[PDB]
Formats: sequence, structure tokens, C-alpha cells
Amino acid sequence: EFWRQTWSGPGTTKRFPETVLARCVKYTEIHPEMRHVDCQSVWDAFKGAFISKHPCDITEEDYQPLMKLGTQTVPCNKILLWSRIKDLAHQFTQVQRDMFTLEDTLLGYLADDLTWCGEFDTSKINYQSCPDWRKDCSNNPVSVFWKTVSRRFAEAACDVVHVMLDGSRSKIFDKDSTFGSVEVHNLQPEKVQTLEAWVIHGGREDSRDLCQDPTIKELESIISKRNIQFSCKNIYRPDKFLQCVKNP
Ligand SMILES: Nc1ncnc2c1ncn2[C@@H]1O[C@H](COP(=O)(O)OP(=O)(O)OC[C@H]2O[C@H](O)[C@H](O)[C@@H]2O)[C@@H](O)[C@H]1OP(=O)(O)O
Repeated sequence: EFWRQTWSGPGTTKRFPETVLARCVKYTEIHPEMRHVDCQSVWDAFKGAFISKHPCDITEEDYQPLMKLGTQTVPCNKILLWSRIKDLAHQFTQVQRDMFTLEDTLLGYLADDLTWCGEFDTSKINYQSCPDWRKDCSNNPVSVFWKTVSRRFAEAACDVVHVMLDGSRSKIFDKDSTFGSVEVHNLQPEKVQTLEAWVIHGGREDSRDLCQDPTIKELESIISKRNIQFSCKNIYRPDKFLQCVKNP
């Protein structure tokens, strides 16, 4: 009964509806070029993708109404992808305002850091628990959202695409991440000339060329097989890097 939670993962972020609406309004203020959006309609489409649906049965088609309302052209040559190093990627685009992560787009901004899910055959948002991607099920409202929007983002990228990776993780490139499983395989060689990785070093660990890490070799192989050039740089001093990006 009431002491048993449905799922293993965190539940919907508190005040999720109010937060998504408020973020939409704020985004349209910061980015007047997305001001045409009707934020109530955006919320209605977002809610519609998952309310009353079994949260292991969500599809990319469920999010298509939201994807349509959130259509946004960003400069295709100015895209920064990332994997497991969100804070530094966002700090970078806060300074370097001509480059964009997915979370700098309306749809990514709405969802960033939030969790949500519904309950099968009720109108209610589940604020207690939501599916864990590993322990429960992969086709859940959050995972499918990121898969859908990330595919579209990667498909739109062109020219030189950059990706920030965390050189302090055991898997610098992880093939089962959203970057590895969705984004890499949707970079189109007809549009994308080069994927350049920036491998961020942690602490005082600056003695190795992490572009030689086996997972980077793996990434390199995957990209080469898509007929896209691969480039890799070490960022040994991310503190100084960011300062230089601010004060070049
Ligand atoms: N369990 C979870 N519950 C809610 N959100 C989760 C989650 N696990 C991951 N996420 C988010 O889901 C999104 C995709 O992450 P994930 O599947 O772990 O793989 P990733 O390679 O690190 O994804 C980042 C890349 O995917 C997006 O397109 C980003 O723009 C970026 O290029 C991220 O916003 C995650 O935020 P996080 O870095 O964990 O703070």
C-alpha cells in the first residue's frame, strides 16, 4: 500500500509544472528570437507526452508535438556536445555566448536537471518515484525526452562539432551514454566535417595525453567509420582555460 514506492529512481521534481512554465517564460525573455512560442501550449504538449502513459512505454512519437512547438534553429557550426561534464560545458557557453549546448536551446533549458513521470491511466504526476533507467526501464519519460531532443540536435549539427569529455572518469568516452548512443551515431557526414573532443583533466593530473586513452581510440574509430574527421585536445588546466575564455 502507501509505504511502497512504484519505482527506484527519484520522482518528479517538486512544482514541475510551475517550473517548466516559468523556465519557458524566462527563456523567451533572455532569447527574444523564441518569443513566438506560447508557453502554455509548450507546457500542454510536454504534459501530453507522458501524462496517463505507463512510464516504461514512452516513445519518441509521444514527444513529437513538443518537438514541433520547440523548433529552434541555432547556428549549426557552433554546437558543443558533452558527456558527464555538464557544469563545465555550461560555464563555457555562459562566457562564450556564440556557442550552444543542448541546454542553451529552449527544449533543453526547460528540462535541464529535472525529473518527471506520470502514472498509468491516471491524470497525476508521480512526485514520489520515477523509473531508474538501469534498474527499472529505459523507455521512461526523461530518458526518451533526452534521446529524442539529442537525436534532433545532433542531426542538425554541421561543420566542426565539439564535445567536452571528463578525463577523470573511468570511461572518458562511454558508448552507452546519450552522447555515445544517440548523438555520435546521428552526426551526418554530409553536414559534419570534424568532431573535436576536448578532454578535461581534473586536479593536478596533467601528465598524460588522454587523447590516447582506449575509449578515445574507440570514439575515434566510430567517427572515422561515419566518414567524419576526428580531432582531440587535452585541457590540462580547466581553471585557466575558463579564465582565458573570459579574458582572451
Ligand atoms: N537518472 C537521471 N534522471 C534524470 N536525468 C538524468 C538521469 N541520468 C541522466 N540524466 C540527464 O539526462 C541527460 C542525458 O545524460 P546521459 O544519458 O547520462 O548521457 P550524457 O552523454 O552525459 O548526456 C549529455 C549529452 O546529451 C545531451 O544531448 C547533452 O546536451 C549532452 O550533449 C543529461 O541532462 C543528464 O543530466 P546529468 O549530467 O546526469 O546531470
